Amino acid sequence: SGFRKMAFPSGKVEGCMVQVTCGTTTLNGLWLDDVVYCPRHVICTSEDMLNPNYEDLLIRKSNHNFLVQAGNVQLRVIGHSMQNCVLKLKVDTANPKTPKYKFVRIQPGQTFSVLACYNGSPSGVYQCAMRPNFTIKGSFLNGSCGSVGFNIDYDCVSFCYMHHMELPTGVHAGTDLEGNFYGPFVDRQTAQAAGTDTTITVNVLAWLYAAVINGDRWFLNRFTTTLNDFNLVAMKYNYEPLTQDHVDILGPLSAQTGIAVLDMCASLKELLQNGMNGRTILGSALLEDEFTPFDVVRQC
Amino acid sequence: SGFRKMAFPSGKVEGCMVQVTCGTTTLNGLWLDDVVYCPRHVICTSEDMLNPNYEDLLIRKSNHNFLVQAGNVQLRVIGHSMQNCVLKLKVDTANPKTPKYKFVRIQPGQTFSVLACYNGSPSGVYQCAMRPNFTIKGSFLNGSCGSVGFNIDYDCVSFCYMHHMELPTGVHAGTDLEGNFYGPFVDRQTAQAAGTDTTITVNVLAWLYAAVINGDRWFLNRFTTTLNDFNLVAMKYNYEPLTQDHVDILGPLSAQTGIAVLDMCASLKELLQNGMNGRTILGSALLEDEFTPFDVVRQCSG
Ligand SMILES: *C(=N)N1Cc2cc(F)ccc2OCCCN(C(=O)COc2ccc(Cl)cc2Cl)[C@@H](Cc2ccccc2)C(=O)N1C
Ligand SMILES: *C(=N)N1Cc2cc(F)ccc2OCCCN(C(=O)COc2ccc(Cl)cc2Cl)[C@@H](Cc2ccccc2)C(=O)N1C
Ligand SMILES: [Cl-]
Ligand SMILES: [Cl-]
Repeated sequence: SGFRKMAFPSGKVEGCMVQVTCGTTTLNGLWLDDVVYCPRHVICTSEDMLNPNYEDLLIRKSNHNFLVQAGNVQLRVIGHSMQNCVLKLKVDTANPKTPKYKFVRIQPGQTFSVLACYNGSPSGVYQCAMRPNFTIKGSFLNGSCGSVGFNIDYDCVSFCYMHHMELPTGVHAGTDLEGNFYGPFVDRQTAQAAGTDTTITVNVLAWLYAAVINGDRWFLNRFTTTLNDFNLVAMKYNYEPLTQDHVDILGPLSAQTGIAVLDMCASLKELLQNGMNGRTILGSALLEDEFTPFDVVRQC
Repeated sequence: SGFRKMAFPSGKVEGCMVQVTCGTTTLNGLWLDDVVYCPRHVICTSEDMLNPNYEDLLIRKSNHNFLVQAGNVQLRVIGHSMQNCVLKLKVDTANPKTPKYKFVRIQPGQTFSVLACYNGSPSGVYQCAMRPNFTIKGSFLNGSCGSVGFNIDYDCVSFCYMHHMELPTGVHAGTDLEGNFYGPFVDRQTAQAAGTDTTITVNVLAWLYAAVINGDRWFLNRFTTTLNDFNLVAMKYNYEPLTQDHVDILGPLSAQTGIAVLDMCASLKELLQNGMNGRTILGSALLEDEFTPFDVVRQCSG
């Protein structure tokens, strides 16, 4: 029993983290097979950063301008290219610790583990949700760029995020492993801000199921609701609308507990309309939205 | 920037987890050098757990009754002994992935990372505090006994917890890696309950500093207070008392922020009397007490 914001075991990713230095920048790289992936802004000087021409800059670099250090070993760079905002450094040695892996692009609302690293050295692990506004609320210090987010499928690591950017507001943005940003952000130090964030409604529901599974049920009620009535209320609190896809995804929790999705939606509808009254759920005074339906199943 | 409940990277522990079976029980063992540590209650049937005589039961087991599997390779057990409430199984092979480690006993209020496992397979990692009642609020499923808690000090893994028990309350109890329980719990299936918990005051203040470092500062107040003053209020609210030792360990945070510890205690006293008024701190509507001062320094410095 019990319920925790739990990350995936990070050992398979720790074995892939290396230190990448170009010019005056040191940050993290992800060594898989014979390639090291890292943010392409590593090739910029802090003056270049407002309007860098990355193609022109990369052409002007040589392999020997990149220092890749695997703990205590120095990896010879023998090629380099760009895919969108990700720099790919070909090295002369395959990483023997390379796990089975996939590159995946996730959707807002989905969660993943972040291995925060500093100058190639793993520092800590935590669970993140991709917010509806395409940011994450992470924890990073200098040298953390190139840290990655991942999920694990039994044996296979799905890499879904690489850390690039901290906005002046303190929110974090980054790319998938194809170098495409999540959200409308660009890797230039121009004025940028994230859209209005919203609550991940399907995750709140999932967590309410986790609460029932743990015996917490003061918030249940005799009412059921329609998806349109629920969504009219949700929009008034900046909650994402619920779709029938969300309802299906909740299906397993609905069966495991005997509480229909739209019966549980009425519980959330009531909590939003009337509030919590200084009661808590799974130890929280606020509604939690960083557990997907799958996270709750996995843990419960 | 940012602030998260972050665990230590778990890879050094993942390489030590193995599966242990005895009789009708499968759970986890910790494979270090040529010994596998696991809960002694692995030798018990459900009926034994009503009143187990561990010494009699262990006598009657042979090395071949212990099936230890490291991934898909089986390890030969060559001796077994009991150390308090943990079994030590001697195997014929040293673990090649043994990290630099030590065994340590922590104090309530201290935090550690938990690598939750299922029958030898790492499943997830999260950060816990040892509560003042010597329980931990964990997340475990069947086959999770023998999962361990740990901290990492640069290269060195400090093992501090092994999971044994889930209380009717849904909270968790276990031992250090020497086999001694944290708290007044026993590995017998008898009525047990977690005593009164309390809030870890020095940790709450650590988190208020984290919040200041991250821009949240509405709760900073004009006022200021003394230790005895604050400790009076604290106890009325089931907050642990604040010692001059706690003031010292907050010293780095106070020095980095320019807010004296007793100044911040004034803010905490106000929050306790007046609540947050629908405001939040670091996105919490409640006061968080599972970050130690070291945790904040580590994550908000390096
Ligand atoms: C990654 N290693 N880092 C360093 C770092 C770490 C940290 F915890 C906080 C900030 C920080 O970098 C400081 C500035 C560089 N930076 C940014 O993302 C800053 O971005 C912006 C700042 C100001 C304004 Cl007006 C707009 C923006 Cl977008 C990145 C590199 C980068 C810069 C600009 C765009 C994209 C990436 C960075 O080095 N980091 C986060
Ligand atoms: C560890 N592998 N497990 C299994 C397990 C996992 C889980 F997520 C939830 C329960 C559970 O164990 C079921 C019962 C065995 N158990 C207990 O801790 C139960 O403890 C108690 C039950 C009833 C009463 Cl009145 C008091 C207690 Cl404390 C342990 C083994 C154990 C039994 C009894 C005392 C201490 C340890 C167990 O196998 N586990 C948690
Ligand atoms: Cl809260
Ligand atoms: Cl024997």
